[PDB]
Amino acid sequence: EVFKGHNLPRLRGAMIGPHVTNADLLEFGNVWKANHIRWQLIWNGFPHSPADSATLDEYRQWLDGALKRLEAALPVCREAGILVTVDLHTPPGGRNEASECRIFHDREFQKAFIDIWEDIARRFADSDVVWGYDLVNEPVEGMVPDGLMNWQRLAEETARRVRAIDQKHAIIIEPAPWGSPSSIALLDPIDVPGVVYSVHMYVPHAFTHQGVYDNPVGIVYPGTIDGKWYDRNTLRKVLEPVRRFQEENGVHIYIGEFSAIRWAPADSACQYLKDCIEIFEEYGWDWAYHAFREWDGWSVEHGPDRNDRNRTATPTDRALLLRSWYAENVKPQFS
Repeated sequence: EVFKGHNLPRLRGAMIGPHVTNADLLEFGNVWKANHIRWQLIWNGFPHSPADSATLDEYRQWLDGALKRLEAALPVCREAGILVTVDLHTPPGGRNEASECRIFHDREFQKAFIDIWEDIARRFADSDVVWGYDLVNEPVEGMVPDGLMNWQRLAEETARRVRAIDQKHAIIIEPAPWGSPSSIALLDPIDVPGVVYSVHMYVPHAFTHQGVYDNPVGIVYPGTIDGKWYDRNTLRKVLEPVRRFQEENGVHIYIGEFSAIRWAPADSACQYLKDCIEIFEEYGWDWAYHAFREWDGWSVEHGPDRNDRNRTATPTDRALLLRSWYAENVKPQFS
């Protein structure tokens, strides 16, 4: 009775990078047994991008090329037995210095967001490979000027417009700010059919992003982190608002991203991923691991040493964990 927008027991897969090859996709679906990818429409980087200073014309040209490749990859995903999340990872206008989206600050970019989503929905309305439309990656509002919509309202309006065009696909809404688990309590369920809610799981940052940016390394999990005990029970507490939202509203949950950096000490990253997945599975949440063949920091084909960028000779524990879960997947059946 709860809307998922697919007829499988569960979607389990990964984020891919924008330069993913057809061979990569076929391997991931047919050999790794993933039944799902999140396709990031990303302009170089996140949270900072050339989009941040690009004109709307420049942005639309970039996005046109990104969509062209997505469109060409869908037949490959069909052959690989993969359903696709279309993620607008870099929205029109990009973000200011504080990583706040211009779609909340500028009338032109706010209007463009809606217009662009109408075009994407029109393009993919009939696709049986597309599962859902993740309207914007990790929205961050900052101050919203009088006369512009905040995320609650913009998500509602954009979802209405997409649903007018597309009678089949899930509309995937992440809470603001940051698509964080804690942010889901700030979102009211939107009054549009066929909506799925999504968060990203990287809590605690000090652990999952150790040795990224200027975060120190050597942070063990389980263990004391940010002065607090972290284990599977702590992760359950982090995700409790999401579980509450799911149960109280009778809605489906999708984890669009989760990870731990590969060079976390010992088996820390593997245990974090295991604990995350176990919780997601208990609650019946679909999920995408971040990421398959993207930045090697998040790669399960790369090893424990931050200074070694080479693939490992033999499977990592993280790769074996993911494949043990993908082995439970049912493949989509296409006409």
